[PDB]
Amino acid sequence: GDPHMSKFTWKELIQLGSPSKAYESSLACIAHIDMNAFFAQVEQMRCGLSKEDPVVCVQWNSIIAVSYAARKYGISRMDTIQEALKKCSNLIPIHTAVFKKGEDFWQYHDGCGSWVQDPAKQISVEDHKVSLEPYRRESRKALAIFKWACDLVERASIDEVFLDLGRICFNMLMFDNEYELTGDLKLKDALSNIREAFIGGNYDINSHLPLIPEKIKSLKFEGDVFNPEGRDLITDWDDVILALGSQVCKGIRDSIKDILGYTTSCGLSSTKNVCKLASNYKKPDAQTIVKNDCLLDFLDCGKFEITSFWTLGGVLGKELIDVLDLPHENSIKHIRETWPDNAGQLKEFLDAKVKQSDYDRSTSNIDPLKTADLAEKLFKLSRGRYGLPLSSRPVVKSMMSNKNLRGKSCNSIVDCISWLEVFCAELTSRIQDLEQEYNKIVIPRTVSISLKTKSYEVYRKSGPVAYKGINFQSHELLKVGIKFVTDLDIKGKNKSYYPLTKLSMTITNFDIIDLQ
DNA sequence: GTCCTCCCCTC
DNA sequence: TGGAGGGGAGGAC
Ligand SMILES: Nc1ccn([C@H]2C[C@H](O)[C@@H](COP(=O)(O)OP(=O)(O)OP(=O)(O)O)O2)c(=O)n1
Ligand SMILES: [Mg+2]
Ligand SMILES: [Mg+2]
Repeated sequence: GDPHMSKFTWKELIQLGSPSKAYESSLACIAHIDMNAFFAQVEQMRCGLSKEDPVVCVQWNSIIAVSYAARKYGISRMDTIQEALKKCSNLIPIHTAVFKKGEDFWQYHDGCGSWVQDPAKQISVEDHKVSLEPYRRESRKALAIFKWACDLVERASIDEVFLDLGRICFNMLMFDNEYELTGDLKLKDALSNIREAFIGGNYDINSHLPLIPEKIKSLKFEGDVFNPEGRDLITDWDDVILALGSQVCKGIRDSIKDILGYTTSCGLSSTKNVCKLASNYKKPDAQTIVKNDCLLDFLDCGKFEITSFWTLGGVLGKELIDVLDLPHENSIKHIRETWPDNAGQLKEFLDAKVKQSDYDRSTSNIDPLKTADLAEKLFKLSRGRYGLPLSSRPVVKSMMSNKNLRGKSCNSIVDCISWLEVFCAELTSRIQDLEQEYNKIVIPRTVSISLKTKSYEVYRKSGPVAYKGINFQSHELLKVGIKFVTDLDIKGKNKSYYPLTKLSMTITNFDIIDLQ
């Protein structure tokens, strides 16, 4: 009993086979996979260049992605192209594709940009908008590969996915009769006791698993195991599952590399939040694995603060630093040691801060009715044990077309509508591509126009768009756009308004119809 | 009841 | 940065 048995139960293991519940198991095996230098790799592949070519993706005068080759010269995202040229004589800057105002398609103008001397080879900010479609297209191809490999994939941003490897790990653990640990030892023989129990079917779901067999310690992790204290690699079933998951994840990443050409970095752990930190730890082309017994070593390595966690990077994180009196460094360890035993300790502390007459609820981002959830979230995050589910997203949720405007390039309603015509062409084209690619009817329901005046004042309007089929979709979007921009022009009467500094159209709500 | 506006989160 | 995109609160309707 107890230290004579695993820390984990049959329930926790069997849960890995449930897509709805696998994430809440302490045995969960989550991967976060992030494309290295994504937009720069897309341009590299498009132009038939190699990983040794110092490519940068350029948007107007800013570098928005830097190849690992260019990084060797000290080039950083948001360098200007001129600053980058001073660091690397052999630099290959490639401008994003663009739409020209007055046209209804996008294209690349290779050999063109602000760095080019020839005045015939400029891509003027007055006259063009960006197309990110080449990057979106490649993102969707990658998504298709991830979903072919794994039954639960969350697209987290244009170049990131989370994978729940629970079913793959479980199935391998229990059923894989071919996997070799050594030249003399198969996985099936190493795990003969647990497989016998499982097939025998005689276990109690609430009973602890047996201690791991010595023979499973021959199982190898694939990738970089984060382990500065030199802890034993395989000591319980979580380590077994994680090691199996590292083997599978390398195979998935190799499929991405072989089919599309892209290198990835990857984080492997029992939770999404730790995976995301681990994927960014080592780049390019690496997989960082964070064992449960190494979570505190990792979180406390000095790279991370509580604000490093998803949702805590902005004003709520800053409020929590003030409310919880967190230090400027080693805040994660501080949270852990100050409320060491349970989340109720932290909840009690929060409730007192919040119940004070002088706490301003109208400006706070803390919900005083939800302090139990906040306390548990902070308690578990500080220990690397906050498990969030993965969501499989619809084909699309929202779609935006945006132009930040310089000079007088939008100086009247005539100019606004000219830009709306580009937005409507772009959005309709994106919708048609999704319909073809996923065999759906994709129907915009709501549109929002947002703009900024010369004084940077925001004006916005949203409402319904009618549907008449794909062949009338651009027209239906433009009808609403024109309506909204003229309405806002009236609202701006006698106020600082033209020339605008920004105009955007967003389809904020879609209906998606499946076809047989 | 849902819709519109404004705001906060991320890459 | 610009140009995305995800998500939710709460008063308007
Ligand atoms: N503020 C940002 C951040 C990123 N991107 C784009 C360019 C990136 O290539 C892509 C993915 O973002 P990442 O943060 O993953 O950065 P990279 O993939 O470029 O580099 P890394 O190898 O560090 O992941 O999104 C952008 O347009 N604006
Ligand atoms: Mg990336
Ligand atoms: Mg990213």
